[PDB]
Amino acid sequence: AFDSTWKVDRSENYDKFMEKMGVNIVKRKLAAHDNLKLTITQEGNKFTVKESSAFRNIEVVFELGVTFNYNLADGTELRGTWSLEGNKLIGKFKRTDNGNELNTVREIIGDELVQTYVYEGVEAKRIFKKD
Ligand SMILES: O=C(c1ccccc1)c1ccc2n1CC[C@H]2C(=O)O
Repeated sequence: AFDSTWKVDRSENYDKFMEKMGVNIVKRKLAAHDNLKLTITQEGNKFTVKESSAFRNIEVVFELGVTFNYNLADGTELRGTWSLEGNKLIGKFKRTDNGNELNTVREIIGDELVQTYVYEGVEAKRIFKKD
């Protein structure tokens, strides 16, 4: 049951990614965790991501077996991949600065989701909740 409206509750080391990856604050303001909306619209071998925020907006399509894209000179650029194994999804990114590796594993911890991301020395976790 991935396809649905997802609203992040709490986060851990999220700021960590903002520094090591150099993620802007203006965009991170609501994307940090407090006011971040992560939408899931699984479509075939690709999942649509609709992000909702106060004034800012974000979105990124996903495809099992394809690279991630988040190039933003205004904030940061991260390119990786995304794949799902059974009931678990493992996304990834890579910084253009020096091709830094970034890993993310989202598991279904019952009625909630426990996210764990890592990026060269920077590992950030994130507990999820639904609207
Ligand atoms: O959606 C983003 C984003 C990243 C860079 C620029 C613009 C948006 C995001 C925030 C936080 C995170 N992402 C991607 C997965 C997770 C992480 O990095 O670990």
